[PDB]
Amino acid sequence: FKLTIGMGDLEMLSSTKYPVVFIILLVTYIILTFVLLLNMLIALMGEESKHIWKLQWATTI
Amino acid sequence: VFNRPILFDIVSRGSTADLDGLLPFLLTHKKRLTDEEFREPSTGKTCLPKALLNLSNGRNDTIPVLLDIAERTGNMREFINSPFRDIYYRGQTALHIAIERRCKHYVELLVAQGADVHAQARGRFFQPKDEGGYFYFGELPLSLAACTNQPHIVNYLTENPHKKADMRRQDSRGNTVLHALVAIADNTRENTKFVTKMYDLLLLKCARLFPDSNLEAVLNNDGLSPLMMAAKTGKIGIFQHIIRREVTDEDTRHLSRKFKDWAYGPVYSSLYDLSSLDTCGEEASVLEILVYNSKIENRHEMLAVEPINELLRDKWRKFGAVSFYINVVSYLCAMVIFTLTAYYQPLEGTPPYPYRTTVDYLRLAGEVITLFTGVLFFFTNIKDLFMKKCPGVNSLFIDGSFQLLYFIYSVLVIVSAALYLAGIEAYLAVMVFALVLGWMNALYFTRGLKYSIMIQKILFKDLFRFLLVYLLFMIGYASALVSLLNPCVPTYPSCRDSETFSTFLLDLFKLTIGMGDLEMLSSTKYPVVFIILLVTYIILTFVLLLNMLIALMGETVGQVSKESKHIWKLQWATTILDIERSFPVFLRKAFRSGEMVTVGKSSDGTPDRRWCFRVDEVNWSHW
Amino acid sequence: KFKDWAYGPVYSSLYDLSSLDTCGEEASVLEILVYNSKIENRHEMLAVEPINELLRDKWRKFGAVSFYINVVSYLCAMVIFTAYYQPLEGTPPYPYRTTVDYLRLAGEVITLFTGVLFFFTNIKDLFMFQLLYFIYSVLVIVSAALYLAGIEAYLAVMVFALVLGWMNALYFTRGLIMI
Amino acid sequence: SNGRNDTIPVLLDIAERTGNMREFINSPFRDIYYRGQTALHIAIERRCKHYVELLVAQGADVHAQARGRFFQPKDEGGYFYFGELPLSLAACTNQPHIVNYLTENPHKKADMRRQDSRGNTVLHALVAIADNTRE
Ligand SMILES: N#Cc1ccc(O[C@H]2CN(S(=O)(=O)c3ccc(Cl)cn3)C[C@@]2(O)CN)cc1F
Repeated sequence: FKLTIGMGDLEMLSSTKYPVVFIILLVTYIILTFVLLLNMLIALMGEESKHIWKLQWATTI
Repeated sequence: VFNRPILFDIVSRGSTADLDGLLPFLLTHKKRLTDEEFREPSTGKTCLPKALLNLSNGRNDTIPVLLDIAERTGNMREFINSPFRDIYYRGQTALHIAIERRCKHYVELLVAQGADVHAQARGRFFQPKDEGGYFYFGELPLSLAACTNQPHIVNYLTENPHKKADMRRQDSRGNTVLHALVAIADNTRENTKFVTKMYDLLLLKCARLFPDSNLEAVLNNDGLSPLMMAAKTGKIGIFQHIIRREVTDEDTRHLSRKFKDWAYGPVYSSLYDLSSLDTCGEEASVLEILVYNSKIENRHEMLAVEPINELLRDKWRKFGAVSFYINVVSYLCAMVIFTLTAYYQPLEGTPPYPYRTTVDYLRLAGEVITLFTGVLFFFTNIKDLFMKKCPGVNSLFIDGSFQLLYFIYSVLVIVSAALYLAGIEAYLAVMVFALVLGWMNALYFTRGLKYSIMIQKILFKDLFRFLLVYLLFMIGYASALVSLLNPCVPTYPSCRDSETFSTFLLDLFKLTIGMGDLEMLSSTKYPVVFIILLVTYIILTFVLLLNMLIALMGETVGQVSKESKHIWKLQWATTILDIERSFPVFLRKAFRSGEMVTVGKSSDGTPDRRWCFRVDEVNWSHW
Repeated sequence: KFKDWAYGPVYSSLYDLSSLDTCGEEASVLEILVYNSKIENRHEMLAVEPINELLRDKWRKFGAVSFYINVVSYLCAMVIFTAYYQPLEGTPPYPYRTTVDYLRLAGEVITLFTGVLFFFTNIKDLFMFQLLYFIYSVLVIVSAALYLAGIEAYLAVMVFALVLGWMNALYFTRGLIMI
Repeated sequence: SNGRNDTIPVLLDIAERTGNMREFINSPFRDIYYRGQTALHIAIERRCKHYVELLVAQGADVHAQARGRFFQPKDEGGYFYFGELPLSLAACTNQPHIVNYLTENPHKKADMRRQDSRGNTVLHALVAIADNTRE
């Protein structure tokens, strides 16, 4: 979990018996996590052009 | 007096003046116009085709005199017949030319003596463009008239006292006139207009005469019906017109495939036929060809016709959704068992052969379930080779790449089991990779949804391609950088060893994240180029990551794209048909979509027993 | 634009190629259109009947085969470029006696042949993009000269000689979203 | 068929002779899908002016409720909803002549203010059926 932010220290890769495949399985982990986190943001925080500026503003009145 | 060049020139001139008088010379010398030493040795063509090709102003008086000469010489049966021994015109006859020049007078005149209306144009010029030709129209004079917009010529060839060409006649490939009409039609308005017009004309005319099964039901050498070949070749217009065929004539009612069950209020039902659209095994079906073997450029628009889309929806609602949910839950449970086995697998020393424990027996059960799944996937992938398979499936998004990933998972699980049984310790390393690939393959079951929008917008193939590019780039660049390190004494830090590549890649992975150390910079003996190489590596890594980021942004900003939706429908249909094909014949009969109905009557009062699919519509426009 | 033959649903035509494409003994239109031309409108011209089909026919005849042989040979040469497996210990002029030692040796020879091949190919143009291919080559010859001379500082330039080789290989997807 | 059939006048002619006129034209379909559809509903929905004219000339019934399952909106699991009154059916199916005649007729007229089984009057049915298409 700390690897996602980068706070945690990555000394665990020195313990695996197969660093050649652990590193491959960790790079894909980072890419998958970043894509999966970016998708929900672009799906929710993003969202036709003035539909929101009309409806959400008329709601306040 | 007259030689082959002389006669050919005088007949090409289109003047029946100098030729007159050859009769005594030809008859006293005992010669015939079809003699080997009298026609062209290369082509074999006679003078009559020379006159026909050199036709001017639509008429030439030399041909009547030429046929008169032929009848005096006693060669008329063989005169109007010319199996060109060229490697390009193997069978082109005088009638082929006469129809090819759009002349009604000559197409009447040549058949007025009754020569032939069934010549096979088997030459390499009259072959389909796929097989190295220029124009394919079947191999019949009637097919030639039908394929080049000659309604009057077809009508004359049908009802003529001399000799008529039966519409059921088949070419060298077994294709009939309907098959040729399908084969000529490209998806354009002006073409498809008269193609469909003359298709219906020929179907009605062949239904009137010879009151038996319609000509549309005849099969060529490989069994393809005209509708079947229309779907296979990728022709939207003819296919769509065949589906929505309605004939109001009382005699010819069995030719229709869309009925008018009940018009009740402003909701209008329809009764589409389903004889060739869905069959329970014991027949070829148009849907399986449309999904599996068809011209990919317009495979999506063909699926959006009135019966096919609702047929797929009905199959879904009936059994497809239930079977797909069962499959996905079974797959998820299997890979949950796989994850539990991988995590609880012992790792000490030799592979953990000594189970002798109920917990270890449960672990063995999980392992054997995993091996069963792997061998099942491998056998299903291999068995396809003896079935519908072998497309250009290397990056296709039509389940031709997910099958490749399943093949990889299966073969790698098998090799993991082999290494586990052979004492190789790397069985765990390969097994974890197999587990990861299986969990990513679990995205296969995202085809049952269109949340859903952002799931569909992201494509796994784009992500996997970038992932595989990035991993190879990192490994290849680390291999280059580790070369610069001076050999021996430490191994990874401040030195190089034969094993140091396994640990050096960790430094690059940490440094591209932002947690790396510049310790290896002093390791190399030549830092001046090492720093430049490291900077270039970081710049290219950032370029790759951000290029993938803009790829995602552009792919997800649109929401619904023109093509990103047709592809989803294609995968959904492929999944539905793959589920259907896994059921037995009787089970498919039980789940046969549509309802049995007697659409109408036929000869001898026999009811028309056709499976049909209702598609109701509402329209407040026509009363 | 000739009109050789025509029959209903076919209308053959015969386009001239006197100036559009000239092999050797004349100037050509397509070379000027692609190389020395106004860049802002270089795609409007390529939407004509003969030139597009001319390029497609050239591809179908030989372009696909030549490009697919070239890309595979270049990738194979890059993969062989043995840099990881160069002799760690010993003097840079390491003799070859072991059957496995000489195995790599070959690879070095074929890489040197590729380097001199591109060097001569680019020089033939200079004596009668391509800028990278020139520096793509001369570094290989320099490393080979350093290897045969005895200077230990050959590996540092040898690796960078064909690390740029991968960027050269990147030109195959763009003409030798976007990159 | 063909917009005219001569069997209906003869059937009605036999009907008055049989002495069952008030009961003969009454068909409360007991099917689960047609709970309420009568002769007037069928005649109106077929958009035939002459037959409905003749039918209401004797005034059998003009207040039947089409409470069956078929005559329900798509939400409830039906195919066509127009309310439950024959007047609502005539107004929904674009029959100004049928509504006009059914309102100002000598024999008997239907109450236009009447609510259906769901409380909707004819105007609510007209609003419910009117999708956002120009035609
Ligand atoms: N329920 C269910 C279901 C059945 C078949 C299927 O996939 C078909 C595509 N392939 S597959 O990717 O290799 C593949 C995927 C999943 C599985 Cl369990 C085995 N094989 C071959 C295939 O036609 C099967 N003969 C997908 C499903 F969801």
